Amino acid sequence: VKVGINGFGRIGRLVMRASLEHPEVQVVAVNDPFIDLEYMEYMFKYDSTHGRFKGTTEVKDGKLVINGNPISVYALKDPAAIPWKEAGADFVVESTGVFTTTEKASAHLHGGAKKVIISAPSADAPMFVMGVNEKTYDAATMNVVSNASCTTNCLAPLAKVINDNFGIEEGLMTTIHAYTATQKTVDGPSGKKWRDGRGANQNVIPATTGAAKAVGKVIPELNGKLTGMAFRVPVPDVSVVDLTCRLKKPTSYEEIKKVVKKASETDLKGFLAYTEDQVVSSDFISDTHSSVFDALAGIQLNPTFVKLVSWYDNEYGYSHRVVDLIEYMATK
Amino acid sequence: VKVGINGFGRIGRLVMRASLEHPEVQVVAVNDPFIDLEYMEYMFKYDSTHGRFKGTTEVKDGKLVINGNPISVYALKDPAAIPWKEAGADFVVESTGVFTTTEKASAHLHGGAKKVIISAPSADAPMFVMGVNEKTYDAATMNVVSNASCTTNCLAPLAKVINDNFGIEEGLMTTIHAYTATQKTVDGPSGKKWRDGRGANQNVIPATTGAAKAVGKVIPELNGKLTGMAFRVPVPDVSVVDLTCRLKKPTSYEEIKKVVKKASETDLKGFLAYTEDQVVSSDFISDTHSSVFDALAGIQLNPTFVKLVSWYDNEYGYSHRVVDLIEYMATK
Amino acid sequence: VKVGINGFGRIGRLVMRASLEHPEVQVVAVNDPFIDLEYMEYMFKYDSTHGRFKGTTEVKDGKLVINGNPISVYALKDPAAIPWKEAGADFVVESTGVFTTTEKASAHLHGGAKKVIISAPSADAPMFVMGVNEKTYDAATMNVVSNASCTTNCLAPLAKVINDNFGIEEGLMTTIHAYTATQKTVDGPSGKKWRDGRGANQNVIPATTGAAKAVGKVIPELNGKLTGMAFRVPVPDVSVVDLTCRLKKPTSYEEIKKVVKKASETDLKGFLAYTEDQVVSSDFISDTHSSVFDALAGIQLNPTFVKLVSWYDNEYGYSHRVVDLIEYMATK
Amino acid sequence: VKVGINGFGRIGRLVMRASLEHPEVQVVAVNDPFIDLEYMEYMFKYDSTHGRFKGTTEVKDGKLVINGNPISVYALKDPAAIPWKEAGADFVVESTGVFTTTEKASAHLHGGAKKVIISAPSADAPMFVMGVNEKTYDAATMNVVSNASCTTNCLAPLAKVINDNFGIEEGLMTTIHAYTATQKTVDGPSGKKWRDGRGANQNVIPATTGAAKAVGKVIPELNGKLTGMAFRVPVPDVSVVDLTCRLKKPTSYEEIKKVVKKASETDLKGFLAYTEDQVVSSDFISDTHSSVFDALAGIQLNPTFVKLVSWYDNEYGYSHRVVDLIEYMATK
Ligand SMILES: NC(=O)c1ccc[n+]([C@@H]2O[C@H](COP(=O)([O-])OP(=O)(O)OC[C@H]3O[C@@H](n4cnc5c(N)ncnc54)[C@H](O)[C@@H]3O)[C@@H](O)[C@H]2O)c1
Ligand SMILES: NC(=O)c1ccc[n+]([C@@H]2O[C@H](COP(=O)([O-])OP(=O)(O)OC[C@H]3O[C@@H](n4cnc5c(N)ncnc54)[C@H](O)[C@@H]3O)[C@@H](O)[C@H]2O)c1
Ligand SMILES: NC(=O)c1ccc[n+]([C@@H]2O[C@H](COP(=O)([O-])OP(=O)(O)OC[C@H]3O[C@@H](n4cnc5c(N)ncnc54)[C@H](O)[C@@H]3O)[C@@H](O)[C@H]2O)c1
Ligand SMILES: NC(=O)c1ccc[n+]([C@@H]2O[C@H](COP(=O)([O-])OP(=O)(O)OC[C@H]3O[C@@H](n4cnc5c(N)ncnc54)[C@H](O)[C@@H]3O)[C@@H](O)[C@H]2O)c1
Repeated sequence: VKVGINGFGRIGRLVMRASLEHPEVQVVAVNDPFIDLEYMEYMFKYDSTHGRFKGTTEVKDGKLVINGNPISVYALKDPAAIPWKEAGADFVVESTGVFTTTEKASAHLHGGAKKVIISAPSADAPMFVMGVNEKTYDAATMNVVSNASCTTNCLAPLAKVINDNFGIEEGLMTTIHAYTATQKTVDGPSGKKWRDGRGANQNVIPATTGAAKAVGKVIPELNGKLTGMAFRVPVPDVSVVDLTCRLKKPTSYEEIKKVVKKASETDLKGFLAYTEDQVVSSDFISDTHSSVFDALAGIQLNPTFVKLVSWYDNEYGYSHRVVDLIEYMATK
Repeated sequence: VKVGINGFGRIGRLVMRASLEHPEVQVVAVNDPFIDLEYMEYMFKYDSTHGRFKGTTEVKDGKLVINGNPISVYALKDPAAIPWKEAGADFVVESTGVFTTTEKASAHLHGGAKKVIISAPSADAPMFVMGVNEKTYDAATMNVVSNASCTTNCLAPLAKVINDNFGIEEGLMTTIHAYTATQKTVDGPSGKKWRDGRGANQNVIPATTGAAKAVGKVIPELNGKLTGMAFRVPVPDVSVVDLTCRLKKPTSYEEIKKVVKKASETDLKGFLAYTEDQVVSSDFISDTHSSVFDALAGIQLNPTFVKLVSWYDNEYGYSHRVVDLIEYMATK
Repeated sequence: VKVGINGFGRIGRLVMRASLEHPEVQVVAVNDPFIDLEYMEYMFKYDSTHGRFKGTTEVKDGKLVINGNPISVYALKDPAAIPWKEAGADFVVESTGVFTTTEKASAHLHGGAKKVIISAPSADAPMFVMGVNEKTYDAATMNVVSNASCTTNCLAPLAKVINDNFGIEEGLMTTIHAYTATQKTVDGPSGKKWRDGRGANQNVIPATTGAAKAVGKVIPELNGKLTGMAFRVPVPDVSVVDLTCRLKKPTSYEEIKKVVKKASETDLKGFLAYTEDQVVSSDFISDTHSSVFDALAGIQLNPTFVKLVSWYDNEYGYSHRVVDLIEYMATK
Repeated sequence: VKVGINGFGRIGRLVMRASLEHPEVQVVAVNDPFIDLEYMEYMFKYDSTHGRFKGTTEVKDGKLVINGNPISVYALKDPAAIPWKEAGADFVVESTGVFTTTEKASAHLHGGAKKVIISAPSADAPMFVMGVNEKTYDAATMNVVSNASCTTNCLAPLAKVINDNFGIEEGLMTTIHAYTATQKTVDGPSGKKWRDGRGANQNVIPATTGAAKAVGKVIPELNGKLTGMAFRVPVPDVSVVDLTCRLKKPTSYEEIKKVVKKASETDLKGFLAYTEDQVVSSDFISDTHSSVFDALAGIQLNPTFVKLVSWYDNEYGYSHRVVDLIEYMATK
């Protein structure tokens, strides 16, 4: 299963890192017109958040060699011009942030990609969250898909379990969210979203979250019943969901823990984790899960009204999910 | 007004700063055995968060002189030993953190203080939120009172306006909270609350909030119906309350804004503010309000289930309320 | 004295703010094609580092009105097309960062600007530091000038005084420098300067400084005798120079203090300041000086070998110098 | 070689971590009266800077079990009372910060420790830097020794090499230094050093460095010829030395690189490293070296005047050096 990456950014590079833990999946090609070959090596090798790459790297014969595997590197702006088929790239991760519609992402099909995975929500491409709705993937009616957002991959598995066991009548969520590449170091222009221009390191910044719309798609039963927002805050990675909902079936906090824990050991294993330790955000740097339920941080007001808390490494967990989605799609 | 301050910490220094903008009140004495006179002047003239003092400062003949007013300074460990009476301190602000029950706070009365205001919640002393339960002050029964906490002073005025009009059935809140002096620069010991020992600048840290208990005392109609939690995040000041409640009477967000905006203009003026701009947390550094409702940031899921957002300068807003309370306590 | 601003960025906006403390200077026009009129008001009104604007602002009849003064606003990309003469703009501050050569900056002369000030070093335009070489400004031969860089405006006045009184045989400097708009929030592409792409908030980052080349231009006698570098560190503003030099004339630290202090009270007044207080970087947020000598932080190894320390608000001090340079140029 | 640790702080815990990579050394006992047994496990297991511990941990029968090795845990305030001999602890790392003199540290000898290593400079105990002066350790008349400071372990090996090959006539250094446990989250009291009280995350803070005095002890030939200072800046770990010196023997930058590189591969291997990559501070999180020379960051003004740059993980490198010093002392 041969993979191409468009945009060698935070997500692109960490998809690359994650792919090395999946023996079936092999990245064969990467495209980024703002990062030439030798610079790709540097950016892959040193990471401020996740530390130095532990394997080997080399630039050789115009190719990026990672753990002995040669990777083709391109510097093209128009994704329709990337020669994926020539490089062997069946599946393409679209992770630039700027080709999120089906029309735009479909450009990778012109270069001979079979399937495109948009590493972000889409206005029209079908969205998926591993552990929640991947069964609805139709191989041969869908070609361009989305892996939703990081917040959607945290919220959806938790929401599924709470809804399946107890029924969410209504709910609202907040993510306390790490700053990202779209934000600014000091107050600068962000013409569409004014607050997102304000210095990331100085500010708690209210913002939209992709999970607000996406959660209703990935779990149809919850559309109109569950939405939310984000505050961008000054940590470079790791985020946390704060889900407040009224329940249909009255319950206790102990039973909530029991079902979530059991899901973490069985059907959602690898996606949903469970902890009872006294954790903070830096404890999830380079965690591979989509959602880590924090038992101690939750609050139960009464039998039908609760606040649940779940951590996610917004970079690393999501990147591992992109790879799981590829492997799941390839087994058809 | 005449006021004495015990403890020249964050709240003590900024109550002193706020007192100079209130012409009713004048601080005449300060006690702290861990800050000598020249160091008190330094600590008062320079502030990393609120900037340099804009008046004049001087040390002269053993007094600290701020805009020409001499202030006597003591270095006493036992509050019973502070001679408030021999400097004319009618109202004493207890802002050390270690004299929070009425028995210990009462020690200032034994040194000629007539009324004592604890700048923190108390287990037994009556708590007050300006603009919520301030008239429940009884100038015949209560010689030591508490001004609750910053987060309480932000949540209580927003809760009152929403409850009085739309009756809050159930509600849960989060405050995204600036780190404080009780936190650590790097991972260090915090034997009672493990999460609070972890590096403040590196971490989003779940924690308890003083408003969880206090809000039920300052608004008894809301006791068993409203609680919440905090997340400590890496900003040095300014916090934001995230309140999600189900309502009794259905409404629209534009009607939510209507009642908040004109409660802002009438009975809660100076305490609850209202804005429609695209603000971020540093826009409230040195703001004087208890609670600034963020119109654009709120979310309405359905006519009876809503998420409200309100900012507060946890240092400066609370300090102006301590002084506003001294005036309200006086004046009878 | 009527001023136009090209690029409403950190420096452009703070030049605007600073101009309001100079009653002779009036900004009549601003050009930025990435910030429309209503957004200009927002970005001017709120500042994460320098706090809210204290005067009045309004958008009216397609103009930005600041303290009652209407300002014409343009959204043109090619500076040759900005109609400065129509707006009354005699002097134009070129503060976009992309028109730093004489040829490019000269475009504002079409559009009938009389003089252009490049808010950054130039490869060929003559550079100036107020208090150091402004006498060399020839108003009949130089229509495009540069105000050097922030670090050059800190280092040059100090260096002048030390060189004039003691002789710098050789010297090297470091600036511990706030991060700027050119840096990234998380590790991203910075193709020419790889270290500058690494997350600004996580990293101490070695970098070039404009003072390395510029100081030899503004003080010819020191060319080849004085250079240096920078470390970008995680504060949003305020920087500090660490100047290490061997001296020709042997001296003592007390005499160094005396000459610097005297210069701060006389010939370099307003540009070079002198303090003996126990200051830190946040104490200079919104300071107007080019260079604040820190007496206590210095070290004298022996009579001819010293380390001097000088603070600067890299945003605000430099912005005030741009305005002083305009006023100085206008008085011809 | 059996080791006891007094004070389970940053250095104590990371000495513990480092000891696990040294097969000869086994920590058998730990004392800290402010961190009980179960809390020790928590604090060891999660670390905001260095990530989760990768081995196993357990509390059993009143002992801390790390990778199957049981560790005796004590909660005693007076080091004279710790029964090291009972636990088998030959060598004791004194890492509390408060028993740094020979008289005080000698208290561990009463409990049956053979040797004490003070994890900090001492006014009178002999100081050592591995790779520089460990030959001067006399296992005949030296039971209490010091491993100097982190900055001294960075500076001394570099200085040795430059002095040995070229001669340092005179020099001054700066360390741009991570904030530490002694600093404050927000502006608080620090009565002896007023700047160290100012909020660590908001400020670049001038400070003293232990290397200023210590370097003259560990390299007698350089006493009076080399001193310096620090700026504390907002990163949680990793620091960097900026060494400016005049040389006796004229040289070129290429030859400086060649000697440092050669030293890094031979006599100073493991202590002094050499890189030519475009590194930043986060690239050295959990690096084990005392000093990593940054070839690209250096500047040569002229053949006898240079600025050299060397990184160090102030926590982890120093901790590994404490263990190397133990193993070196145990051989004898
Ligand atoms: N990092 C997160 O927290 C996170 C989590 C979930 C989803 N996402 C989503 O993943 C996507 C990538 O985000 P990121 O954080 O990696 O941003 P990033 O800035 O790190 O990566 C974007 C990369 O794409 C490249 N690029 C831009 N335009 C291009 C073009 N036309 N052709 C080829 N390459 C191009 C850039 O050089 C850059 O390297 C975004 O849509 C984002 O919303 C991010
Ligand atoms: N800081 C906030 O954001 C905030 C908000 C609301 C309420 N409060 C409450 O206000 C109180 C003070 O908080 P702060 O932030 O000013 O803390 P702080 O630690 O900055 O101030 C405490 C001061 O008290 C002094 N002190 C300690 N023991 C003393 C004693 N025995 N006698 C006299 N002085 C003594 C200390 O030296 C220090 O200067 C706490 O109870 C806190 O919970 C704080
Ligand atoms: N901020 C500092 O610390 C500092 C100090 C000294 C010098 N400078 C210099 O001042 C200049 C501006 O720096 P800044 O910090 O304000 O950066 P910035 O990114 O905040 O400002 C640049 C502004 O110019 C605008 N712009 C870009 N291209 C344009 C064009 N063709 N026409 C009109 N506007 C355009 C952008 O929209 C932006 O608002 C730079 O050259 C910088 O080197 C900055
Ligand atoms: N972190 C660094 O950058 C660094 C580098 C080199 C050296 N050091 C030095 O190492 C020493 C320890 O530093 P740290 O970073 O571990 O500080 P820390 O504050 O993290 O740890 C100190 C520990 O000692 C304990 N302690 C206090 N009093 C005690 C007593 N009477 N008995 C037993 N234990 C007691 C504390 O509870 C704490 O756990 C300091 O002297 C410091 O100067 C630190």
